[PDB]
Amino acid sequence: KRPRTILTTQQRRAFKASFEVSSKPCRKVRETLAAETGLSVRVVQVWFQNQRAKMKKLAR
DNA sequence: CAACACTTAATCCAAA
DNA sequence: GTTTGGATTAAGTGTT
Repeated sequence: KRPRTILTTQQRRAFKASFEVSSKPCRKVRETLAAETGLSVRVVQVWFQNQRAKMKKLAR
């Protein structure tokens, strides 16, 4: 395994913000989010994946 | 169709 | 001695 991630507020601010606009960001966006936050692209993809399921279950 | 790309639902697993 | 979410795995779908 690889070590798991922890986020700056400024970084989470960034992710939470972009999710406000598309729940399903395309790759060229994910790419920008990586550069912005200094993170890997995969992390971006899974954070969106995880916050998506979080919401589908609340609306049950 | 070949050849990859991406989602979804469920789960593992460690940090909080 | 519970709650939160990040990462992983095995099902799907979608794009080109």
